[PDB]
Amino acid sequence: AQLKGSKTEENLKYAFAGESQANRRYLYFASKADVEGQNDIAALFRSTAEGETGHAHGHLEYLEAVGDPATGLPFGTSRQNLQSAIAGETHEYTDMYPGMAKTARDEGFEEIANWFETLAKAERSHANRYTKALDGLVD
Amino acid sequence: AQLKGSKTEENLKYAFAGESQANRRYLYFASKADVEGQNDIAALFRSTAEGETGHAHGHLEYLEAVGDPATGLPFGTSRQNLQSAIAGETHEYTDMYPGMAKTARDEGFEEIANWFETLAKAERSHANRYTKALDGLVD
Ligand SMILES: [Fe+3]
Ligand SMILES: [Fe+3]
Ligand SMILES: [Fe+3]
Ligand SMILES: [Fe+3]
Repeated sequence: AQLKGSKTEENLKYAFAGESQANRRYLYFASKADVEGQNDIAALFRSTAEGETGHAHGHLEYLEAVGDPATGLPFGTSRQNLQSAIAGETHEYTDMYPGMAKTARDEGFEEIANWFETLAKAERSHANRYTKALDGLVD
Repeated sequence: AQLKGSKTEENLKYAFAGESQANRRYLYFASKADVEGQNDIAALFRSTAEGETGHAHGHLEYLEAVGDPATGLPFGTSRQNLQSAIAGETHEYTDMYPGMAKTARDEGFEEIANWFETLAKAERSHANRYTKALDGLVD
């Protein structure tokens, strides 16, 4: 049984995306509870969120055998990880966010379009900072 | 312009999924850098990860207008957030992870099948604990 090409590979990718989003959603919910004064519920969202971190990183460990789910590229060492991050960030600022910005403007969501443009610029900053770190990597 | 049904809705959901995964991936990479001794790189993966948290939560905020990407339910208040988390967790432990476990076992990935079964049990625990919290909520 080779993981590359299997249904189990696409399920690990899907579950990794879901666990990742669950951690994000639960911390967002924790902050809503914070403001409401629901400190016990905020603590519970935070603790559950740690569980989803453990789940997501377990999925990622299995996916080391087949590649980074965001890029298809090898990950593992810091050199590989920086390489995969630069490629993903480059996709985000040259393709994904500008194209989402265009569609938002075309559909009449001007503020959301400016938000996608703000994020394209941020991901370009991320990309260039990771590239600088890769240039300085001594491994 | 109505966000519900637009291409911009689907793009917010996709970008939220992407930003969520980026934070998880970058923290994973930070831990790899930790063990290698690449502390400057680890610090950069963590700082960048904070940016991806900010991005994902900005996407979620726009999605308040159409519903939780995991469930379709409204979100915002702790009462709503708990109900959505419960519905999502219930799908995970009754349908998603048991189904992935079966596919993995059938494909020859016994360890991954057991992992999916561990996670089914874990999400059931989360679902029940959130339900307890929802019954205790005073708002
Ligand atoms: Fe989980
Ligand atoms: Fe980024
Ligand atoms: Fe980002
Ligand atoms: Fe959970």
